[PDB]
Amino acid sequence: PQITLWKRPLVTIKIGGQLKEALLDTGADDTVLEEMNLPGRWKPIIIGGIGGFIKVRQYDQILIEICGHKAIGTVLVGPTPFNVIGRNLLTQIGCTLNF
Amino acid sequence: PQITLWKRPLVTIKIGGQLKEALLDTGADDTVLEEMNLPGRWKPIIIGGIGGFIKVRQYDQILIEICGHKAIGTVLVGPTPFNVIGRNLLTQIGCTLNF
Ligand SMILES: CC(C)CN(C[C@@H](O)[C@H](Cc1ccccc1)NC(=O)O[C@H]1CO[C@H]2OCC[C@H]21)S(=O)(=O)c1ccc(N)cc1
Repeated sequence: PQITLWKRPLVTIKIGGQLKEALLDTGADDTVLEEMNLPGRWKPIIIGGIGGFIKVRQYDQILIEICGHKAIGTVLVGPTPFNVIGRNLLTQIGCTLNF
Repeated sequence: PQITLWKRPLVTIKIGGQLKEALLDTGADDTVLEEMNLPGRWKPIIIGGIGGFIKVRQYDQILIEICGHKAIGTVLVGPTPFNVIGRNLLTQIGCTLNF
């Protein structure tokens, strides 16, 4: 699908059997999601943006279905105000910016 | 132009006669730029992000030429770690996400 940016580019994602909504965020290097449980080993890491930094748990090689498109990659879990799908996963589904 | 997301979608902007590089940030409602003089009036405001909030000065109806495309809209000026072109201006140049 093509998506215009008049409204927030929100899409439905399915991860770990859960349904959620997330931003297609071209300004995000990595994918950050609200608090939730995921499988495997995770390591504590810290990410930052506008306003400061937060503490998240890094899960690697996590399967996600972003608007029906599958991708496996790193997923950070922590107190983010919004679920954002970063470039690490946007690349996997072949998303591009066009103007 | 189409733009892949394997590297940060940086583009050159011309604003107030100055040249700068900025992110095409679909996750950003509005445009936020590093400190700089913007001829005209403004009002103090506060935007929030991943890990906190910053104090920025709001300028309205500011001309920016993004990657050769002209647009006029609100531009926030403050201690942002990076210059990001938000949806308020991305819509003006007809930017879309495609996958
Ligand atoms: C909080 C988000 C929903 C929206 N943000 C834009 C987002 O793309 C920022 C834009 C951004 C980019 C670089 C530095 C600061 C902010 N990136 C970000 O927070 O990503 C973090 C997770 O992945 C990592 O990638 C870099 C930062 C980390 S934001 O910076 O807070 C923002 C909010 C409001 C406006 N008008 C403009 C920008």
